[PDB]
Amino acid sequence: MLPVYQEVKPNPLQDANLCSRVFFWWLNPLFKIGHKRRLEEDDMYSVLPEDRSQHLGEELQGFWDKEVLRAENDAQKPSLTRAIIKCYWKSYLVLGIFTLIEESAKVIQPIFLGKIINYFENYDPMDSVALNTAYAYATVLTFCTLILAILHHLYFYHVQCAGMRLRVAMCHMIYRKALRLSNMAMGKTTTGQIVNLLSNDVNKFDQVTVFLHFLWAGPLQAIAVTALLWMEIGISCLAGMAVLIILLPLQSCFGKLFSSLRSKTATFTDARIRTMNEVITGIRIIKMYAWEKSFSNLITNLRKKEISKILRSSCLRGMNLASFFSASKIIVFVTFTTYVLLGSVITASRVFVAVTLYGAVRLTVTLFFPSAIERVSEAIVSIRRIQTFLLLDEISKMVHVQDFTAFWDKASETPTLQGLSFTVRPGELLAVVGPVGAGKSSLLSAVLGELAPSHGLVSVHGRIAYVSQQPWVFSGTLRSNILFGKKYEKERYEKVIKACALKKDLQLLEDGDLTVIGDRGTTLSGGQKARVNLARAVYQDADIYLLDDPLSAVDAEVSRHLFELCICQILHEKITILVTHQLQYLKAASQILILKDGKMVQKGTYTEFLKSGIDFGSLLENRSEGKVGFQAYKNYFRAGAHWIVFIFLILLNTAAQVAYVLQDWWLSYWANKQSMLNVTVNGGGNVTEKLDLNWYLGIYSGLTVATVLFGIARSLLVFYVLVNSSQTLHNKMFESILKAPVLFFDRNPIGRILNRFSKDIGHLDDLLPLTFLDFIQTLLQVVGVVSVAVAVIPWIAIPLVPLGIIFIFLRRYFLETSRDVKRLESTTRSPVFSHLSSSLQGLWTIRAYKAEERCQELFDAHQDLHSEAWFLFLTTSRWFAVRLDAICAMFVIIVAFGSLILAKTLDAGQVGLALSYALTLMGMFQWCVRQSAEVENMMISVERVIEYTDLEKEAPWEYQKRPPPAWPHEGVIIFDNVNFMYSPGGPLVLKHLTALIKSQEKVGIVGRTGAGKSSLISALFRLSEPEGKIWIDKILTTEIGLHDLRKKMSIIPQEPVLFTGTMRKNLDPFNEHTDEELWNALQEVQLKETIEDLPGKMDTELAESGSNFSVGQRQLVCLARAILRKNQILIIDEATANVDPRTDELIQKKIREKFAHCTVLTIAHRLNTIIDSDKIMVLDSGRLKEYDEPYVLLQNKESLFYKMVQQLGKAEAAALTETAKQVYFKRNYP
Repeated sequence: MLPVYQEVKPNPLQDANLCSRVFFWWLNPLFKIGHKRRLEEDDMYSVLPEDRSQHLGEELQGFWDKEVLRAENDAQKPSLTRAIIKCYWKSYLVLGIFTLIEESAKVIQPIFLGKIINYFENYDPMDSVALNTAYAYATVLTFCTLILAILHHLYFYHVQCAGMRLRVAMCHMIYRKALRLSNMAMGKTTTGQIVNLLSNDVNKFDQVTVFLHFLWAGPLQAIAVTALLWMEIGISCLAGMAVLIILLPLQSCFGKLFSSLRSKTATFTDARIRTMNEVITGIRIIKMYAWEKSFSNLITNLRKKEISKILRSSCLRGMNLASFFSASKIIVFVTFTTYVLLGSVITASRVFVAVTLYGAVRLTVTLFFPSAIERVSEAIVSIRRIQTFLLLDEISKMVHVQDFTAFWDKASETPTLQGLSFTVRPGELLAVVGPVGAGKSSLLSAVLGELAPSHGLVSVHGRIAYVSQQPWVFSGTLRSNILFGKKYEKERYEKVIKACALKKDLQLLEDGDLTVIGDRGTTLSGGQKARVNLARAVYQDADIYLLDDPLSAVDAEVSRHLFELCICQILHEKITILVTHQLQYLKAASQILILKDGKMVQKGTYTEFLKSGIDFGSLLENRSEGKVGFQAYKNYFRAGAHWIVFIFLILLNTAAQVAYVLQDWWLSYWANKQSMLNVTVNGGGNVTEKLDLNWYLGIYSGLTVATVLFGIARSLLVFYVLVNSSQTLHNKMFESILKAPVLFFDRNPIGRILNRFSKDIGHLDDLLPLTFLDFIQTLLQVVGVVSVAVAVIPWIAIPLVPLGIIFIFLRRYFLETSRDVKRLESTTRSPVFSHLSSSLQGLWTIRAYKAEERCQELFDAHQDLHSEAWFLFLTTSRWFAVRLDAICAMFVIIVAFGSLILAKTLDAGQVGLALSYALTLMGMFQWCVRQSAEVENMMISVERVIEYTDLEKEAPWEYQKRPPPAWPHEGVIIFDNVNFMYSPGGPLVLKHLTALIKSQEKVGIVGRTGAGKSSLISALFRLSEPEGKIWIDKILTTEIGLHDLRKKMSIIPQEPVLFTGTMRKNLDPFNEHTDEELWNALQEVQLKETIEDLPGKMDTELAESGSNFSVGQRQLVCLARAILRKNQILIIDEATANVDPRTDELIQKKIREKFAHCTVLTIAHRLNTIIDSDKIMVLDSGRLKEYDEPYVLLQNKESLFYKMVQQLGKAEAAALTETAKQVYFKRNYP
């Protein structure tokens, strides 16, 4: 067993100094390794000693127990939030200092910002003290900016680590509680609920803690900024705050309407997904019946009904995004309108201070406060659910019981066990026999201690062992699973692999027992899984042995062999509680137990039971490597929009960005003009040239409404174009799949296409447009900020190209490792849920061996691996974000220094606008980067959608040579050296066929299942194009598609499919027939009386897959459709597989009397289907060596037909022979 840690692993986080921990300078070797090669699971870093799952789980369980004791002492209900607070309040209260520090920094950041702009208003080139004060203010501003950019990310990393620790401890507590759940709790709760719990609810703890401190810091910063505005500009700040407050209910109603429309379109989305699943499940049947037209029509109707609500929700989302983007501009415009209308003056410093403060407050109130409230609500819901789950009912040599009265359900008055008495002695074997539901498993659980004895006593001696009915294998190698934690014994292993037939599994598996097999048993079938479970059970060498039907998944020979090799040879000196329903395994068992609904009448030896006269018979995915190519982006745009449309969209986005920039540009120009006029009227001026308020206010309002309309229009256009592109791609994929051959459906399973139609379409409809629009908006904002900084100071463009190159190289070098880290996290998250499901499905045998500590340690190791992956992901993201913020702070420093150096050629408004636009790059840059990353990650679905739109379609449905309304008249079949391949250039089975079918002659074809019948049904149905020359009605068949080829089909599959809808659609989707014809077709097959019970006897909504109907009823529905189609071809394939023999006789006589006027080609699945056939085709291994009348070929003794007539039974063969002679006489000599 390899340890969790080998010789000391490089984990510099434990030995990092302050400068290395705050700057994340310790992630260099990991990135250097991940850049040159691929990161595996062994290349990860171990978590901190305080980050282990065991310690956190134990401390949280102790805190929860203390809280429960305190609540019980005060007669109150126990709560989980109080325990969580009391446990993690020491590590969270100290985190509030960094939050307050960063909030105070963000608040004082515009103060020094305006202090810098204030230096240029009264600027004097002969003043050195003023220049020194401005330089000191700029230095303090850059110091605060760096403090923010570094400490905020450090605090984010710390909060993420704390949330990961909390989630790990919660998962540990839930796993510990799951191991102590009683029988009532296991009956009232399913494993799917716990799976969804650990999948969704515990994951909310990593997001609520991020915005947990924003519940008070948000309002604190808001009040501080409001006081600063009241001190700076005065009462004019009330209008902006009023608009910012009234924006909250508007956003709430917008989100409510968006959720309503999302549910409305998700209903139709689920309906269309179910319809597509039903279509793909029976795509062969659809291609046979040639019902592609009506199916495509209804699918397009559903797609349009869904896309209507999709476009509505997209329009509402675009309006919401435009309002969120223009909220700052609207607030600034209203505030400054109220400020100028009062009779004041406009200065650059106060204007830019107010603009920055309004932007910061809008961001905090519209991005942090609602998200924080939602995360807190989700965390409260998850905590309440976990607490309710933690409040379930917990559980508290000879074996004999007396008057054992136990109740599995106390609500039911009937007892499951009553008057039980049995004795086991060393040497005898107590075997329990009886019908199902008698209570064998109940007694087994009562012996183990699970079933609480309501009346009686429990007397068990020795160790406890149990074998569940379902084989339970946990994570790790098969050897570790068999050993169960004990020492590896040699002779025990050889005896258990020679007794229970495990040497076979050893010689067929990859590496014997050293194979690392995960959960779910994906590499082992049921029999070998039960055998390995029995091997693990017997390996423990316990005293008692409770096996519950482990020899049921093994054939009789091997089961009896393993039984006589292990049970009656090694388990003879130990205690064994045997329970089987077989009467042959009771020979060596000198004690047989019988039950009457859980009661004892008599117990004795098997011979004594034969003396009493008891009869047992009366009781019995090629992902894109790196960045997706430009072809996907080119096809995603041109399919839904034209070149002129893309040009107009680009021009609209450009005009919107230009207006957004020119708003602040005109504000700065107004401030500069006001300052100049003030100077010229107060600097010794005799004239009073007051600024025209009407002109400037009109221009400002026009620019505001223009940029608002531009944002709204560009958002609506982007959303509409992307929705239309997604709809066109979906329609193209659907039309390509409708015309794709069945060969494409044979390789790709139904689940794959279901995934393509569910996850890719939903992403392209809901998440991809919003993500792409957000990325475009943020990139345009960054471009506008850069353009403003360049226009103000033209010297910033020189150190800008190296900065961009460094940023691109850094992004590539980070993503090259982040992709592998995310892949590792994705492949390590699932084993946790797999181990949870495995431990929940086998809780009985887990609690039987009293080894729950081993399962707890395994779950702790899995959670530690998942936490290592999550910690690696968090550290990579934080290392990238810190570098991005450092680049942004360096750019801000360069801007602030070049603005102060070139003070003689820069006005106050220009430097103010530059330093205000530069301060918004922080956060916006990382948001743009993450949006581009999400776009590149969402673009893989576009390639998967396009991959299906360029599939090799089959022959077209209709050619220019249309068949006459009489063709085919008869349809004689002629074979001339035909073949069959699954695909052009594949395997070869069918070869050298020849035959002759007369006009309107009922013939039968017989083939051996697996050795001549598969190719038979594949060449008769012609699923894949067979390379051969077959002729129908003296004309070739490979001249038309599947429309005029298999429309004469009456398919009989293993499970007759039934499309969801009305009976009129299921029997005539094109409405080509009338109602009386439908009624006659229903009555001729004896289906009218069973359907007249429903109210809508003609137009009822049938359930999915025909749940209200039986397999015989669906077969009769198919026969009714066939007789209504009025065709001259009848096919039958394995009718007697899972049908009621009475219904088999009914459908047989029906097709005998009714279908007695056309050509019949019965594929002989059984020897009783070709009785009335005249010609018999005996295909063997794809070759037709026997083709003549049945009697002429039965005259041959060595003919395989006569042989396979015999093996079904001697009397059966004689009956077949005599009825064949009878029908031959009736057909020839009446």
